[PDB]
Amino acid sequence: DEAEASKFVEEYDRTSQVVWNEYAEANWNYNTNITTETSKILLQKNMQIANHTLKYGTQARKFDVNQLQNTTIKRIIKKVQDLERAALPAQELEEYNKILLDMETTYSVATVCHPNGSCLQLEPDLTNVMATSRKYEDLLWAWEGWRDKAGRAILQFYPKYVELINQAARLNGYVDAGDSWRSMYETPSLEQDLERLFQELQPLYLNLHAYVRRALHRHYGAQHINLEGPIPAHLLGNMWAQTWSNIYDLVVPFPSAPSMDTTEAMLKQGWTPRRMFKEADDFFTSLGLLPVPPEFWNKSMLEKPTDGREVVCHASAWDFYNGKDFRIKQCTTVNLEDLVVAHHEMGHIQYFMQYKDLPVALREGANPGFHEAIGDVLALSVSTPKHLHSLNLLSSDEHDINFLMKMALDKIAFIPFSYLVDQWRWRVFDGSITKENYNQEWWSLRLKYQGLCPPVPRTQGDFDPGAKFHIPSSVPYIRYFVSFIIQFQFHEALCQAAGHTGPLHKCDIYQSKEAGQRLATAMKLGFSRPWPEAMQLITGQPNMSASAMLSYFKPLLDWLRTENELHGEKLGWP
Ligand SMILES: *[C@@H]1O[C@H](CO)[C@@H](O)[C@H](O)[C@H]1NC(C)=O
Ligand SMILES: *[C@@H]1O[C@H](CO)[C@@H](O)[C@H](O)[C@H]1NC(C)=O
Ligand SMILES: C[C@H](CS)C(=O)N1CCCC1C(=O)O
Ligand SMILES: [Cl-]
Ligand SMILES: [Cl-]
Ligand SMILES: [Zn+2]
Repeated sequence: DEAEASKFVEEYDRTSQVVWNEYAEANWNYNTNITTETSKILLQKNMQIANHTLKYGTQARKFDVNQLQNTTIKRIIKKVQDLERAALPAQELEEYNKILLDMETTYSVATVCHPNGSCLQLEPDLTNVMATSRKYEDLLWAWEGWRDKAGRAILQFYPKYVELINQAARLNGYVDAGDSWRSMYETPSLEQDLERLFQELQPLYLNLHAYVRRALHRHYGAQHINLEGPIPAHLLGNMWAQTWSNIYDLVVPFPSAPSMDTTEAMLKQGWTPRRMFKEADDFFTSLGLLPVPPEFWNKSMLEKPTDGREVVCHASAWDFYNGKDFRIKQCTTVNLEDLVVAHHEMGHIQYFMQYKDLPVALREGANPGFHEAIGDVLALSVSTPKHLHSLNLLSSDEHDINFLMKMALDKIAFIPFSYLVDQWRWRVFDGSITKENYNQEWWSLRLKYQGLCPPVPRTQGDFDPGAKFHIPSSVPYIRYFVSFIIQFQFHEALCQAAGHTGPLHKCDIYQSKEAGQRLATAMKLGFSRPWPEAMQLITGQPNMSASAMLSYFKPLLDWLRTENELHGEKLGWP
């Protein structure tokens, strides 16, 4: 039945391209114009694609993959045997698809109002408050309000969501949804591997945490910051305290060595979202990589519509499975942070284009982490003072430590948060956490890993996890933890390939063809081989490692230890 295998795969591919392209269409229309009609159509298309999935998934299961020779064929068929949600009986599938849509819409349209009538949306209103306000009470208002409006509204949907996604998981041979999600890495030692990486970054995070806590103590008062306890979750410049770069002004190591207001500069010289993406497109091409198609610039939504339209603002890259149509949907704002995000998303597009000629079943990254890392890698070089200066956005060890601190506030602070999200979800999926303890366990992990505490006590009815995009949107999060670790591994490898000598953090791979070549050969593999092969192609070795990230920040770790030591900080939070 070997010849039958090849035929089946060829047929699965042809048909899947058509149906998946059609689905992307409806999905895109809903995401870029949330309405009753677009929602209705999306739900209808869900059943259509599920029908396709069931038809081929059923046939695929009749193949004893064990008996198949061709490994590339063996691999595709094994993947098609997994029906995902399509495994759910029609009634549950319909209810499931609606739950997902209701949670997404609820999160996307949530607003926080004032007594008068001024209501703020998450993007860019609340996001801006969290990033620029230095008033304890105003930060609290936005922080609590977002959770009161978005978080609480998602709670009514989560338990049923968990029940259905787990059922689908069990119907596909997994013990639960978390199991199914983790399988995407094809790594039996995943959990222990991730745990080890997390532990390796502890010294660095705990030291960053202690330094920032001291700075907040200095700004917000001793009566509000316990130098031996967790940091209130609304003071880090970000709604989820996942990245702390926005409070750089409160923690600058050497305030005597000032740096230009990058954002002010961008706005000052008329930078626009389109300009931001163009610059990213240029960085990829400079490496010899592929430029985005003209179609990209015409169909993408690079700005928040003013049509009055309601949309899903969270940044995302789209592959329409026809090897020609690729788009980015992002409510881009003109500032450095979003400039990095633009590169992030462009990295996804580059990946799409790179493996566009493989069977659609294999048109995925080596693993989800790889897909998230590509753009961040280039953005690391983009963020260097030298590169920013070349873009006319910027104008000495002190400047060096300040830069490292700025990078750390984003990259190091994110490590514990990115680790925490799915630790929580895996436990919800496996039944360890019931709806009675959703929130309480969320905060135990928030405390355990990030050393954060809620500024206001939480109450029955609260569901803060629902206030984070990926939860109601049901998008796995561990990919971002993996990404942040491996992107430094890639940076290190690419820099060495470019001939860079000296401190890793000073490397800029701009215009390096040797660098673009390694990324290219790896991306071309798509999901055709276990990820360690792609890892090997890029770095010369096969494992995930925190060494690159540690080496990158070494100078900062040394500075932080000395600084915290002379101030007598007690690391951690008893
Ligand atoms: C928003 O979707 C509706 C369908 O409900 C459609 O009629 C309208 O034209 C769409 N708006 C834009 C700007 O495309
Ligand atoms: C395995 O099948 C795939 C898909 O048909 C084909 O591209 C590949 O060359 C085949 N490999 C071998 C060794 O036959
Ligand atoms: C934008 C991307 C997704 S394509 C996303 O959700 N990310 C990746 C960086 C961390 C992050 C997040 O929570 O915003
Ligand atoms: Cl929270
Ligand atoms: Cl993932
Ligand atoms: Zn991404």
